[PDB]
Amino acid sequence: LKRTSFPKKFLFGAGSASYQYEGAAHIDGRGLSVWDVFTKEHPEKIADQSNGDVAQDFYHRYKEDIKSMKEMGLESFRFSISWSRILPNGKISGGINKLGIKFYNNLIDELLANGIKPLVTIYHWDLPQALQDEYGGFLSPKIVDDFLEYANLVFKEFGDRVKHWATLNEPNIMTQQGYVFGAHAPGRCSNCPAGNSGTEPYIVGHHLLLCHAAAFQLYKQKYKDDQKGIIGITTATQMAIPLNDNVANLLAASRAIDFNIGWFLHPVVYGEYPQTMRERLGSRLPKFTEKESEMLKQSFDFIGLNYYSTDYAAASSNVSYTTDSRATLSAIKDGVPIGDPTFMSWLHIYPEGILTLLRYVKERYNNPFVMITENGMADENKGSLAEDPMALKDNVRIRYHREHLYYVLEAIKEGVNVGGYYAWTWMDDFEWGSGYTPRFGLNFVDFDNDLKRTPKDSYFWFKDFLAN
Repeated sequence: LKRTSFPKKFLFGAGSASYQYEGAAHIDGRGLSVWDVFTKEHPEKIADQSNGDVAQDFYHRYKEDIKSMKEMGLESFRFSISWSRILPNGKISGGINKLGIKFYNNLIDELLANGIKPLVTIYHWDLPQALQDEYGGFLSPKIVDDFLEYANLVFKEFGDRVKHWATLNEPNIMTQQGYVFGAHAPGRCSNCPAGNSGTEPYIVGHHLLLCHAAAFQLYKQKYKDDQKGIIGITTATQMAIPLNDNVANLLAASRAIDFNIGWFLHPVVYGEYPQTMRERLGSRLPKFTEKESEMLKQSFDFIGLNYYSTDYAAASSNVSYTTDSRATLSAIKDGVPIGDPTFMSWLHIYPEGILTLLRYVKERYNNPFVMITENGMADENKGSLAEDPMALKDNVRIRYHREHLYYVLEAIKEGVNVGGYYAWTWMDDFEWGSGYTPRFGLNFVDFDNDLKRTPKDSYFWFKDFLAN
């Protein structure tokens, strides 16, 4: 495969998120996020009882990393802004942390100095704890005005240089894990000290979409004419295919797609929830005003798709999101995995499924401009480079990226409007509930050797790929 086989305007990048990368969590005026609290106060929910206090210390070492990015030939770099680093209490009334602004200014100036276009995710799950304490964060409509003022500050201070934005990253996972399974911050579920897995997800999702629409409309009306950038939304797009060709399994696949992918994509393309969510949930699903519906319809310049794997969907043989779809997912059919299993239980290697996703999005949503904002896989963390000499020989990762890009190039030949691909992830990082147990990086991070970065074989494959 060769980069010259892709459109010249197509963006090739690698991605990062604030809490997963930065460290310096309690220095330089940064306020607590719900993830500081979640990792510190629920270590039993983190596979290795770890946190993001230090991560890979990107906050201090970004200059060295960006040099390694330029050497690989990276076109774009995706990174997220820590709300609580710039606004310690989440509110403009709480004061703007100048050292936080300084850090993002330095990061951005460093990327552009090295010829790398920033793609900035405004919100990648690190909500200020002060907002969760004040009104339960995304459980309240008050989040929208606090999100608006945050988005406004971000556009005003960085938008002169930043020309590519995502409002949100994977609000579906953020809502599912945060408020259905309580496996992610803020750890609410219907075992959880508080929550309702049947009601709270649909409220949280509602307020996320209202935040998205308010940030989009603000960018359109106040900043787009001057700054000439673009703004979209990234969602998690695990694909579903029917277990078989039984009409019930065809509809189960449709219902799992509507409940996971369509949940946020339907409002942003058409201005309404998927009708199968309205049919199932009645009053548990909040209703958009005519105004809101107008603000949401085509509230994007692009849609970010985060594609890792596909499952089989079958029709389903104390209300919760989990059972609301009337569908069962599995990666196995007649005791045969959909693709090679990897360290992550939910990640089978099924590169065909990314074309299936891109075809579905094309046909369902009238071929909107999309980017793959995440795609990659993880090897198990087996310790230091000395403990794991084979960590660098990531032939499986190399195969994963190669076959997925083959199918993205197929997508382009079929007139799908895909214009970006961002690897997950630049360097081994903090992976939420999994802690540092999964290594997703093109770069190895030796957490026992002063966070030394060693390029994996995948780095050199991407170097060759981008050069030709």
